[PDB]
Parts: sequence; structure tokens; C-alpha cells
Amino acid sequence: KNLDCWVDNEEDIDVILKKSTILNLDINNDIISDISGFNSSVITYPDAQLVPGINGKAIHLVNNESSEVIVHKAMDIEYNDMFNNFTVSFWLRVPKVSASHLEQYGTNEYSIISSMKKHSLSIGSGWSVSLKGNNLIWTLKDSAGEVRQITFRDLPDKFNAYLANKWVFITITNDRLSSANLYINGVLMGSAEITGLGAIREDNNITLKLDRCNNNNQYVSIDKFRIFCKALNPKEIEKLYTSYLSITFLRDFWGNPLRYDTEYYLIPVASSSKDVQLKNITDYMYLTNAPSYTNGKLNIYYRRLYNGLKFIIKRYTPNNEIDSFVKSGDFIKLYVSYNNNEHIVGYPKDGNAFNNLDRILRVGYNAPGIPLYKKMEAVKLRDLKTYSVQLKLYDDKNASLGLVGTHNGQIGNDPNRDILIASNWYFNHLKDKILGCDWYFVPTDEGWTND
Ligand SMILES: CC(=O)N[C@H]1[C@H](O[C@@H]2[C@H](O[C@@]3(C(=O)O)C[C@H](O)[C@@H](NC(C)=O)[C@H]([C@H](O)[C@@H](CO)O[C@]4(C(=O)O)C[C@H](O)[C@@H](NC(C)=O)[C@H]([C@H](O)[C@H](O)CO)O4)O3)[C@@H](O)[C@H](O[C@H]3[C@H](O)[C@@H](O)[C@H](OCC[Si](C)(C)C)O[C@@H]3CO)O[C@@H]2CO)O[C@H](CO)[C@H](O)[C@@H]1O[C@@H]1O[C@H](CO)[C@H](O)[C@H](O[C@]2(C(=O)O)C[C@H](O)[C@@H](NC(C)=O)[C@H]([C@H](O)[C@H](O)CO)O2)[C@H]1O
Repeated sequence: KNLDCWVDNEEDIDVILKKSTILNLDINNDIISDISGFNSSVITYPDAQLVPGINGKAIHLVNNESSEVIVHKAMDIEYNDMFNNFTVSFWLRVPKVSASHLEQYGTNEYSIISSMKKHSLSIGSGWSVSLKGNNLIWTLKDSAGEVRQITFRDLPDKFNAYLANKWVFITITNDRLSSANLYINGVLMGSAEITGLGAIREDNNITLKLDRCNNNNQYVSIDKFRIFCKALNPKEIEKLYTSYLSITFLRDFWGNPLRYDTEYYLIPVASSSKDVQLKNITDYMYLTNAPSYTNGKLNIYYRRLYNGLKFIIKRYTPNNEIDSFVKSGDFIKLYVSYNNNEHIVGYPKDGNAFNNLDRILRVGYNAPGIPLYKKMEAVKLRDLKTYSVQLKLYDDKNASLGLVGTHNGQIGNDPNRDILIASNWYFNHLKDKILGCDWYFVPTDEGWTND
């Protein structure tokens, strides 16, 4: 018998998952508690705040001694990790670090989560999760003081990286016979042999807090903090990852829930370096290259954000008391905000259409008495793991005018352009890996500022 816990029946993955869970932090009605089944006190200090999460509110930590969350483990699950296998998982959101902060604070390692033995004059064995610039570190120290680490260096392209302001899922497995393995969003990101380490008792406390960080602006966000009593297999890591990916409220680009009456810049997943722009009022919209920021000495670059048109989302039919969140299947109206005026986005009756099937959207098209088709459904049709959205346009008899996307061509006498359209064409390509109808909604956020 080895180190993974209770073994009986070969059952569902979902069963194994629950039956090997030893701590599980959920947040409900603003209380942070453990729902694993065991009880473990969770003490929330005065300055540990709460923010929009992946499936409810999540824990937010700033850089002062008041911003902390501690779990005292129950006397049942208090040994476990001494010579045993274990797995740690959590969702994490770390803002994008400015080029000044990297110049200044890039070599500064500091803890965010840990459980390491509290001694009279020192600190002993256990584990820690920490960060250093744009690197994510996992650390193990045994009783003899021997150390093994996993250091993951994030991607230089910040529009696509894991440590640059979107929600990402972290999972870390430990097999005291082969290895420590780090995964991000279900994909093995690095590893380390831990054969030869001895005892790893752990402190009776698990501390969530910023420790030894020299930057008083740094902050992180953490959610569903969870511990298993075994080393999870790749299959199980995956079912755990998507179990959180409920479909009901849509998501903006950072992976927070989508909202009505708030400004968003659109970016097509298929060409993430173009922004959307406007020909003229009553006219159409087309794509253009976004300006970029690059800094080879710091090892960083990205397409810049916040240029283009600002879109706003309104309930097709007015609410009554209701939430501000947009669910999938929700029918909305889509406006463009330009020159202190809001113009509706839509398609008219016998308006221009590449090959009479791809209808070219117009912004604020007004006319005598000419039907302007604007009813849209905002849904998630594909690619669960990506914070993207699809828009379906209807006409006045509830027929499909199709999905919002783009098609290349050339109007009047402007130059060739990728122009915005609606067509039922996408409906036959839904299984492609990349597809021109997937869109990102991007709001201004304090965690991403352009250099
Ligand atoms: C314009 C177009 O290609 N597709 C629109 C579509 O068109 C047709 C038609 O093509 C059809 C078709 O899809 O409907 C039908 C046709 O019978 C077949 N041909 C054959 C024999 O298979 C083609 C075929 O499937 C294609 C794909 O188009 O074939 C090749 C090919 O020809 O061999 C494959 C080859 O690798 C390609 N090479 C390239 C360019 O890299 C070529 C190439 O794309 C074209 O050959 C050159 O443009 O395609 O599919 C038309 O061929 C046909 O054309 C008429 C012509 O218009 C007319 O003037 C002519 O008159 C006659 C001669 Si005369 C007057 C001198 C005597 O008659 C010909 C023949 O009839 O017209 C058809 C209907 O009018 O129609 C739909 C309708 O809704 C759309 O408009 C299609 O365009 C797509 O629109 C979308 C939304 O509007 C998107 O923008 C698509 O674009 C992306 C995307 O998914 O977003 C853009 C991405 O960057 C791109 N990434 C890549 C490269 O991977 C993707 C990618 O293409 C796909 O995602 C792969 O899945 O597309 C638009 O494509």
C-alpha cells in the first residue's frame, strides 16, 4: 500500500475527487469557509477583501499585515503530508507587472501561500507557493533542511500569458516516490524529482498572505483553495479543471462575469492583434492593427489595449429588479458609443451582403421607414476553456441572420478590409479549433496598464 489515500472502489472521477478532498475553501454570502467535510476554522482578517471570481466571489490580498487568511487544520488531516502524497489546487489572478516594477522589484521573491513549520527561532519543513517577477515558484523543504523547487517562467507575450491579469487554474501534485508536477489550466508546465527528501511535517496553520514583498502596490487574488490526499493523475486534473467552468453567466477577457451597461473593446480570438474601427455613422466597421509595446531588456511584449470602438450591452427588453450579469441565451441589443452618442448596431432589410449570405453590420443606420434588424442572443457555443463569446443575430420574424464575425472584401472605393458581418456560415464550422465568430470583451482594469 502506498501514499495515496483510501482505495476501496474504482469509481467516477467526480467520486474520487470528493472522497480524497481534505480541505476546500468556498465563499458564500461573504463568508469564507471549508466545505471538504472536515471542519477547519478559517480566520479572515480585517483587510483581506473580496472580488468577482470564476464562480462567485474570491479572496483578494493587498500588501499590509492586515490582509491575511489562515486555516487551522482539524486534528484529523494534520499529519497527511509527512511522508504522504498530496495535491494542491487553486485559481489565481496576478496583475500584469509594469516595466518599472520589473526593473525595480523583479528579483524580489515573496510568498503568497504556505504551510511550513513554526519554530522557536526558525522556520522549518512544509511547502510554499511564491512569485518573483514573472516567475511562479513551488518549494518543498524536508526536516533535515534539504530543498527541492519547481520554477515556472511565464511567457513573454503578455496578451497570452498566465501571470498577466486573467484567471488561471493551478494544480500541483506530489508523489513522494517520483515527483512534484506543476500544471496550469490542465497542461503540465514543469516538474522536479523529490526522491530522497525525508519528513515534511507541516505547520498546523495554512497561511494565505503576501510575505517579504518589497512593492506596496503588489496584490494577488486567490480562489477555491483546495488540498487532496493523493497525487492526482492527468485525467483527474482535467475533470477538476472544467468542473469549475459552468455555463450560465458569460465572461469578459479577464474571465470575470460579463455585464450590461459597461464599456467593452472587442477583439476577435482569430486575429488578436486587430482592433475594431468605424467607417462613418450609418456605415460599417472593419479591423485594423493595434500598436504594440516591446522591451527586450525586460523580456516582455504585448499588443496594446484600449484602442478602437467602445461597445455597450443592453437588455433587449428592460429588466425590473434583476442582476447586471449577462447569461447565455440572453437576448440583448448591442450599441456603439461614439462622440458622446450611442448608436445601435444592426442589419437592414436589403442592405449590402458579400455573396448575399454575409450581411454587413451598420452602426446607427437610420432611415425613413426601413426595418433595422437588431435582436441578438449572447451565447457560448464552443471552446469552454476560453473566455470568449458568440453573438447571434435574428430578423423581425425570429429567423437566423447568423453569427457575428468577419469576412474580407472591398466596399465602394475604400481599400480591401476585414469587415464585420452576420452569417449562418459559422454554424457549419463550429468544431474548428480557431473560428472567426469567437469574440473577446475587454474592460479597462487596474491590473493592466500599457507601458
Ligand atoms: C469567398 C470564399 O472563399 N468563401 C466564401 C463562400 O464562397 C463561394 C465559393 O467558395 C466555396 C464556398 O466556401 O462557398 C464554394 C466552392 O465551390 C469551393 N471550391 C471548391 C472546388 O472546393 C470553395 C472551396 O471550399 C474553397 C474555400 O473557399 O477552395 C479553395 C479552393 O478554391 O480550392 C481552397 C484553397 O486552399 C483556397 N486558397 C487560399 C485562398 O488560400 C481557395 C481560396 O480561398 C479561393 O479559391 C480564392 O478566393 O479556396 O468554397 C467561391 O469560390 C465562389 O466564387 C465565385 C466567385 O465569387 C464568382 O465571382 C465567380 O464568377 C465567375 C468567373 Si467569370 C464572371 C470571369 C465568367 O464564380 C465563382 C464560383 O462560383 O463563390 C461562392 C458563393 O458566391 O461563400 C460564403 C457565403 O456565406 C462566404 O462568403 C465564404 O467566405 C468566407 O466568409 C466568411 C464570412 O464572410 C469568413 O470571412 C471566411 O474566412 C476565414 C475565416 O474562417 O474567418 C478567414 C481566415 O483568415 C481563413 N484562414 C485560413 C486561410 O485558414 C479562413 C479559412 O478559409 C477557413 O476557416 C478554413 O476553414 O476563412 C471566408 O472564407
